[PDB]
Amino acid sequence: KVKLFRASEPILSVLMWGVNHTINELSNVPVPVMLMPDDFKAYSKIKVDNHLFNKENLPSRFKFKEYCPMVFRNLRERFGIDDQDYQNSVTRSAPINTRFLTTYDRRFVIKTVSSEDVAEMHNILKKYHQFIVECHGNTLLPQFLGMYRLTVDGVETYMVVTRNVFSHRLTVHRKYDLKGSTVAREASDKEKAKDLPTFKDNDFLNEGQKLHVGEESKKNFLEKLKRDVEFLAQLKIMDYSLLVGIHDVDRAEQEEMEVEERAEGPGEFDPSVDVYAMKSHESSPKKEVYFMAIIDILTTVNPEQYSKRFNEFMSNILT
Amino acid sequence: VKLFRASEPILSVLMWGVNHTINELSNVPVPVMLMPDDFKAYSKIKVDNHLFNKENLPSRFKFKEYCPMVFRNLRERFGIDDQDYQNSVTRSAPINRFLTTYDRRFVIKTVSSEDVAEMHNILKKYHQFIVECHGNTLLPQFLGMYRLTVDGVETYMVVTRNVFSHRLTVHRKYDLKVAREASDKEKAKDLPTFKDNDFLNQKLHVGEESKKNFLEKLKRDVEFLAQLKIMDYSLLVGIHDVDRAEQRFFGPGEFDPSVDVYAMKSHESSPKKEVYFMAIIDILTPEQYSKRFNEFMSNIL
Ligand SMILES: Nc1ncnc2c1ncn2[C@@H]1O[C@H](COP(=O)(O)OP(=O)(O)NP(=O)(O)O)[C@@H](O)[C@H]1O
Repeated sequence: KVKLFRASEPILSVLMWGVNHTINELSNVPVPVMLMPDDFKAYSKIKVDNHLFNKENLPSRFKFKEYCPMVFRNLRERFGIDDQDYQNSVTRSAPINTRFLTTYDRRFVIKTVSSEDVAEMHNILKKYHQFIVECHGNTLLPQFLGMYRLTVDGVETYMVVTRNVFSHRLTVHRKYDLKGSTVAREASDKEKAKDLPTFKDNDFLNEGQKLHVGEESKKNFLEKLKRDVEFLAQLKIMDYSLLVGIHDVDRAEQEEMEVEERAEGPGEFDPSVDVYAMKSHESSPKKEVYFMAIIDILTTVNPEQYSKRFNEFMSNILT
Repeated sequence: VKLFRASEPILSVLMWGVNHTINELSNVPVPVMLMPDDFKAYSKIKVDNHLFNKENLPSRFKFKEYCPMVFRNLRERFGIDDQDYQNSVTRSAPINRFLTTYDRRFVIKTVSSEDVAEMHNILKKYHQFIVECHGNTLLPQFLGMYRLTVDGVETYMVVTRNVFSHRLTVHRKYDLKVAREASDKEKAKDLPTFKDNDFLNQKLHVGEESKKNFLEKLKRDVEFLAQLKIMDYSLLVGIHDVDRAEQRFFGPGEFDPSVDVYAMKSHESSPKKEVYFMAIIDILTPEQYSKRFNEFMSNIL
């Protein structure tokens, strides 16, 4: 049952160590009836200075800092995530990939951020938590599960953990980053020649792509979108995108059969897990699954105007 | 949930620290052998919490464990499971600097910085002695050694196995090592610590059988100690009186010899039915004291 924290780079193993440590300590801390103001200004810090001990995978010397752990544990709770599960998917095997990682099981995403981002998080955290609670966790917004600072070789590195917009099991065959903004966003020649290019607004437009999801899902989604984007506007926030992943069910059935031949449900998902996933309309051309969420909310137009244009472009995304 | 509630914050840090280091060790593989770096090694962690988890721990403190691999191995060679050790330190606060765990299994002794230096000077030879005697000794069993920093002051502690039983009440105590005895001011205490001249003037008979094993062990121990130029140590004797204890259920004079490692049953030819505990203590602060000590303690049984 041991945990070597073996990882490709020393700061990944420090990440694993720190998530493991803080989740254990938290397991020793009772679960409060309510959050109090200073939970939003709180942190935990540890400094480790080992010597000739346990240095197969961890560095002898490192620091780990968790921000407002009572508040992020609460957020995890409101997002339907068990702390044991979170810990396990960070620490049971190395995350794989400023920098962008995924837990080995693709449940969670770990993004390196800047000092300034950490500041943005602190000043919006109370209002964001209040938002999450009055919308019961039903939001296209990023679900923030934890925020850390690692110190390795005297270098500080800030990280935010977030739920994967995409499914942990269904393959993403196409993806767009949409802002709806006035001036042209097409994907690059370098990006378009990549394996899974992140396409942009005008790519989506000039592909003629529509997204048929049918009425009840369309309404749920658009209502989430209105509430979220007005929340962001009132926080005076701009330049966020909607991330759109497309999964082709037929294509994945063929991919799976090809790997299973080389060994010599289908297009169905757990909405409790793949929380941004929607199946295509019962009368849709190709059986598809989409994943749509807002991203990059940390860091001509004003934020109210950003809200308006974003909501219009995303509502016309889908029939 | 393991709230580290304790009389002093230093005991809260000790509980937190043992918990933390044993859990971390459960993630460190048991090596095929100890290596020389293990005898020069330590772990250190500094905690700085701001408005978080302040309910029983200090927000700021430090914890250092000397030579964790060596002491985990000694724990194994003394037949002590790490989870059990952890449980005896962490599950409830130790109690009365000299403490025992709440279950009285282990003693926690506050210790000088020079003692820590003497421990690092004797530890490697002491480990190989524990090896060569397959862990049956009367020497103190060192289970772990820690430096705690709370409120800016350092505090060094050694954890050792209790000489007395963790269940059976001990009635008479003797600290036997120039004549010394107990003092009228110490005499007005609950369980007196009596010395060797008080004893000589607590009549111990264990039979012809156990005496042989016991004194083979003692001679081996104090020969090694003399070879270490260690002197001025004690043999600690405790006497539990069954009939007095009388005046589902454990039995009177009932003990687990795997737990109460030093216990020793009465002989028949003994005026009262007792159980006695014996072990060498206080070896951290010459040959003449090897010979005189051996002679005395054997003519005590
Ligand atoms: N070189 C350093 N060594 C030690 N601590 C440091 C160092 N640099 C920064 N810190 C601390 O680490 C914090 C984290 O960085 P920062 O991104 O500014 O957080 P913050 O937004 O100012 N926190 P908050 O006031 O709750 O919003 C800094 O504010 C300092 O408290």
